[PDB]
Amino acid sequence: GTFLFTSESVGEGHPDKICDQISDAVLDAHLQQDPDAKVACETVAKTGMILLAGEITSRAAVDYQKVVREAVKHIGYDDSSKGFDYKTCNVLVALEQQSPDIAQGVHLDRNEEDIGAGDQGLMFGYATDETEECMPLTIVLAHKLNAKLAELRRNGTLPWLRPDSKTQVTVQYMQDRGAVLPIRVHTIVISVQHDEEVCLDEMRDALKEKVIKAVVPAKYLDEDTIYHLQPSGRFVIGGPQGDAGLTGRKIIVDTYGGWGAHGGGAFSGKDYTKVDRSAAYAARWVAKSLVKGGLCRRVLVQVSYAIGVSHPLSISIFHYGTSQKSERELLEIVKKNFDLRPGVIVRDLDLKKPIYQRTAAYGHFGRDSFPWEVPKKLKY
Amino acid sequence: GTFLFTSESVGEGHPDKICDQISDAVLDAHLQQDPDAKVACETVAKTGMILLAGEITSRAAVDYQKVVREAVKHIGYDDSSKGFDYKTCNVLVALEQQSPDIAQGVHLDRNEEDIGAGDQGLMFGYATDETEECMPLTIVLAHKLNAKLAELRRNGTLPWLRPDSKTQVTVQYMQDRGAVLPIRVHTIVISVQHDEEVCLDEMRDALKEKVIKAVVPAKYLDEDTIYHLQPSGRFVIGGPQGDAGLTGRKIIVDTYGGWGAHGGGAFSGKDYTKVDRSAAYAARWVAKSLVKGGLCRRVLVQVSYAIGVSHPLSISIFHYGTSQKSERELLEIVKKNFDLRPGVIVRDLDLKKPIYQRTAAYGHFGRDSFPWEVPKKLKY
Ligand SMILES: C[S@@+](CC[C@H](N)C(=O)[O-])C[C@H]1O[C@@H](n2cnc3c(N)ncnc32)[C@H](O)[C@@H]1O
Ligand SMILES: C[S@@+](CC[C@H](N)C(=O)[O-])C[C@H]1O[C@@H](n2cnc3c(N)ncnc32)[C@H](O)[C@@H]1O
Ligand SMILES: COc1nc(-c2ccccc2)c2cc(Cl)ccc2n1
Ligand SMILES: COc1nc(-c2ccccc2)c2cc(Cl)ccc2n1
Repeated sequence: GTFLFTSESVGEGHPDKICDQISDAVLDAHLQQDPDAKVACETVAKTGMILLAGEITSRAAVDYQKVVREAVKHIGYDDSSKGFDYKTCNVLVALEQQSPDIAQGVHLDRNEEDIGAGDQGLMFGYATDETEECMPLTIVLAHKLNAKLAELRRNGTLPWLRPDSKTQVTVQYMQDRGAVLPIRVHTIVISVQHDEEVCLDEMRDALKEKVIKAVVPAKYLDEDTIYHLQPSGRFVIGGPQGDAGLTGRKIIVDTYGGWGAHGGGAFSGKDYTKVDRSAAYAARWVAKSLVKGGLCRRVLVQVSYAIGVSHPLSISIFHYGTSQKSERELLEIVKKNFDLRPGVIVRDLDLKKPIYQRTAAYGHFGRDSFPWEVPKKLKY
Repeated sequence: GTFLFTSESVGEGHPDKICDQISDAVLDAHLQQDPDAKVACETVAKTGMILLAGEITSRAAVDYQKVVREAVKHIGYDDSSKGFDYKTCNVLVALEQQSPDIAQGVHLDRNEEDIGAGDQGLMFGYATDETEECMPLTIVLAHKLNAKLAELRRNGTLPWLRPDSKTQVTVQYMQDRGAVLPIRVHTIVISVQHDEEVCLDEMRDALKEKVIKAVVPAKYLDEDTIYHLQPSGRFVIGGPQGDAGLTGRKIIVDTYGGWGAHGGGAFSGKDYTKVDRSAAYAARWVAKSLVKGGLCRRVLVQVSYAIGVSHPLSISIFHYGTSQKSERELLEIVKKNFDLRPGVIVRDLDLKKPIYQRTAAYGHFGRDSFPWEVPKKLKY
């Protein structure tokens, strides 16, 4: 009855994640001045370049050069020896106003509660009781391994570390009446960019002793656990120099690590009218509310929208057999407790607040008691 | 016991899909001259611009301006009245060689069968017996609605159509011992870019009569079916002018429309050593082989890799309760029948062949008897 499952995460300096953080730094800069800014900011990163491309209609006066460079500085790319430098990189801007055809069909002359979805699409929310934060253990451990690397880099413990990293965790689970129970860690992968001076054996020993052992409980690790530490053997070239990054290329890292489902929409660089983000956050909120409310142990929620229409086109619930209530009954509880119009979600989840850059690394879910992580008390 | 499920698709002129097709046109151009080209081509599209960013090491001599412009011409953006023109757009190239650190860790001095995975990651394959092509009905119908729009545009039936479109289909299903049975179409959305002269009522009537009725069997449509046709009310501005596109931003449209699972990796612009593509194609091949082989009615396959390591780190099978065999037994059949090393998948699926641009619109699965769509006869 056991099986393996794998999830990955990436560090703050992974080039796709750099793009997500810059896109959300731009969004936050606009929201600080104009809470009703319409933002759809994509970022591309390659050797020496940050390009912003997209559509913004806002009353804010934003200094893109400063916002971009400050986000790159925060990540840690501050010298050409690291392959990228916020002080000296090229920042190119190809931003236009939001299409007037979209604006007229979505929000112009609309009451805020009755604003239309900013696009069509489908979105999922997921929650599992296998961890207190209601997230899959595989993804939680993968994120914590990247956060540990960043901590040891920033505190000077492992000064050879650079910001670009990837991790991957394979857990052996037991099936339990639809719920899943973690047994042990089967395999861990860590790849991290490093300086030219450190040797492979020093890195592998540090990754095991100072990173894995500092994150993964010893009860999950045994003589059979497989470790792939710096498996490529050399990772000096990294960040955008090693691989082009784009916003919205880590959507599974951002969500549930392969568990649940995904509707395809990226989160970063988008204001609340883009249901790709707001409805995915609301769906997580619903799923977590169902699990923390004791209605099920594991649950998947789907919602969908049409551009210009406020109410969802569909809502579906899948409880994996982990509820005594039928899926039809859970759907009725959801419909009685939640209003998934984007103009209502914005109020419930305070989505005009400029906290988005905080979401753009280490996953959008299962952390920091964001509004979508605080369960709603259900009435039924 | 019924539920709703929604999937979407996009047209050839949707800006993200333009990027996927250009990335795969570049890949195919290199493979035509150098079957061992190492390609990681990302494309960005915004008003008047195609930018190529990424890493290519190849012996081919490729004219990027010609390859890009020919792909845009094929899509149909050939005049400034349509918002984009292959003849006059800007084509910018920011392509470098593949990182030597990656090359040495993945393929340099390696026997082809024993080449390492080009990155870490997780990938899923999925198959369902609900259609002959073993794909979810929601996604099949959504893709066919975009293909119909392109057909009617190209044959001059609806000369007001432009290349950028999106569709979305909600189906009401019945649960059947883990398998799913389509009952009826609950909701359809169609949004398509159009000329300045056609009125909304003419478009809505044509979308219902000439598009939906030409694609969706009447048995699925009834008096209760909801139609959202041109729901924004106006879609003259479109293509990259309306919304920035990027490669690998339609990964759910490319795969299973929300069904199954996704590991996060994009397909387009990558050669076979990038397991994001080759292992996802092999996982589809495994899943389809299990369903067509009569071992299950519905199945999800996960595989994962570490950069530089040839064999998968994990393989998992989930049959939704649709097999008499346990998941452990199906996993043993898979392990006896398939070799999921990338240097073996390349041979089985003929992945050096330049057919990739054909995959980059209307989904990578369930069409045209590509090698990953031809089931393997299983021995057990
Ligand atoms: C391996 S690269 C992707 C493939 C690459 N575009 C190519 O040209 O082959 C993907 C991610 O892996 C990481 N990476 C880059 N260079 C690496 C190296 N030498 N060893 C391990 N991981 C590396 C970085 O996080 C990078 O964004
Ligand atoms: C609605 S746009 C995304 C949001 C946009 N970036 C913004 O600035 O609000 C996403 C996709 O919807 C389609 N689209 C663009 N303009 C549209 C319109 N006026 N009505 C309906 N769909 C539209 C195109 O396929 C486009 O790529
Ligand atoms: C026990 O639940 C469960 N769920 C899944 C699952 C994961 C993601 C999306 C949908 C289902 C699963 C997947 C594999 Cl490959 C193997 C065993 C599994 N067991
Ligand atoms: C009967 O199978 C099934 N599967 C799913 C499912 C879809 C994608 C990924 C994993 C599971 C499902 C999802 C919803 Cl929201 C509602 C009912 C459902 N029924």
